[PDB]
Amino acid sequence: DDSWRGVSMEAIHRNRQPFELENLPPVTAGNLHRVMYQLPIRETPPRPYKSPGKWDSEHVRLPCAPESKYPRENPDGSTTIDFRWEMIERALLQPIKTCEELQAAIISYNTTYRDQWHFRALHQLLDEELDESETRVFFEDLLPRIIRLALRLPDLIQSPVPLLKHHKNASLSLSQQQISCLLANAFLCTFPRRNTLKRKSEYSTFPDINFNRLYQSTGPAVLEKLKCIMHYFRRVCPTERDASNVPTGVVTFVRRSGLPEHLIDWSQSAAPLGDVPLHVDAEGTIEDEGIGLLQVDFANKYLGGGVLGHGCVQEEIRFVICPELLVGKLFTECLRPFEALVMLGAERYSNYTGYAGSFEWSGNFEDSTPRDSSGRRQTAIVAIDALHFAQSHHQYREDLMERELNKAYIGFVHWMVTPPPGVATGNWGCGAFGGDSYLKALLQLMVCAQLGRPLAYYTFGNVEFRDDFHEMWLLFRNDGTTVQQLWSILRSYSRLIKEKNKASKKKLYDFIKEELK
Ligand SMILES: [Cl-]
Ligand SMILES: [Cl-]
Repeated sequence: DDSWRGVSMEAIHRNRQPFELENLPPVTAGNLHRVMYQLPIRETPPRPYKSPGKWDSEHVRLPCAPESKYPRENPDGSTTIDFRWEMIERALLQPIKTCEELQAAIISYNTTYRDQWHFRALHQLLDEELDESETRVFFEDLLPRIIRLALRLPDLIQSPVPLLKHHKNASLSLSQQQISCLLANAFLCTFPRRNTLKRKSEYSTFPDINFNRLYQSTGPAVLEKLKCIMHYFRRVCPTERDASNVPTGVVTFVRRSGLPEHLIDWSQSAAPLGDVPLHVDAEGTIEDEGIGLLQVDFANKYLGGGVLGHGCVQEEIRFVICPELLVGKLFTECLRPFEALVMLGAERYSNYTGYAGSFEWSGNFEDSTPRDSSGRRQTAIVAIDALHFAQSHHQYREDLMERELNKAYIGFVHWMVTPPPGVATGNWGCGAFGGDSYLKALLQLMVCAQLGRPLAYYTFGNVEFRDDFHEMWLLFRNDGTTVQQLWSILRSYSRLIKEKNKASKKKLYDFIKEELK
């Protein structure tokens, strides 16, 4: 009569309370860890760290930077070159009473995009979705708050914000407050040099950050993501009265970049697959039931995927109910094959129903997840990007099974002295992305086996698959099957499929009871 099979949740936690095992070391400022606030944290919210600003190829181009210049065409037809931040202030402190004036204000410092940008999702939310009185509240209450917060960027960010590039193991930690400010800037499309669509541009290996592409999109899932974002700002912006609602803590972003040294040779892993404490659940979610665990983000190589766009599946949804993740887009270069991004601290602000086109904001969430010693909520998320397959069969290539093993490997490494909590994951890169649920569950088990991590796997309503995966773990447990041995069998399946879901699991049966004599 239970939703789950395999080992129990208490067991995934080693019969120790959730949150006793940590997923990241404490924040310390170092050569490889930049921290945007003063350590140790005395006052809350954390006090900003002060150092000389940077306008260069190694750091975020901040909208408030004195180096940021902009041409303005004037009434009289002439050019004035001015400081773009000063133009931004002037635009955003004019009164703004309608959606057309908001767009015109934003365009006034983005004039290149005058006839390319149209904020149709914002027009749809404010002119068609909301009643006259909720729209008046957006322009009299919320938008003024977002502007005031955006304009405090030079007060809240007083040190350079580094980019987390390719092939560099590095961490960045910011206050939730600092992130709210950066995001208010993105909402108002203020980030310089991050708008061009030209193919071989400065930041073309970085995700989008200005919210314009969200505003350009259509359909109800998009309006619902806007509602999540509106709500985030209502939660985290100071009210006219007081700033007591402003979030108190910290978020840490860690780029994991594996060296060739770190690559596992999978045909040498002597790790027994059945020794993995496996908990497979057909109800529940990673974000709810996976507390204390390393929760997986079924990521795009560009962090956040199409969250600022039409995207509304597992990654995008997590980035709008926990919007502080969005700031990763500002500074995180796209993930190479042996890289991952760990995100610890992101507060949840919203509840939701549905998935893809049915996705809806369904109310306020008051996150009471306890904070670590560093002031981070103990919500640890790893972004690992699966491959997409137009052709299902391609994924059975040995090279692309190994690519996925190694992607999940770099995501799931621990590299701490204390022992690792379990991973909370599910159907990674499956459904419409082409991944085989059955294969991807095994790859994830192989990785967890090898690293000595429990695995809580969520099948999101699929009892059938819960059982086939549980059953295969039992078969490995009392056959004492090993990683290198399942790898061997999996390589066999590679060469069989090159001649031509439920079939991957039938052939292991076969290549496994042939051993049983
Ligand atoms: Cl001006
Ligand atoms: Cl610009």
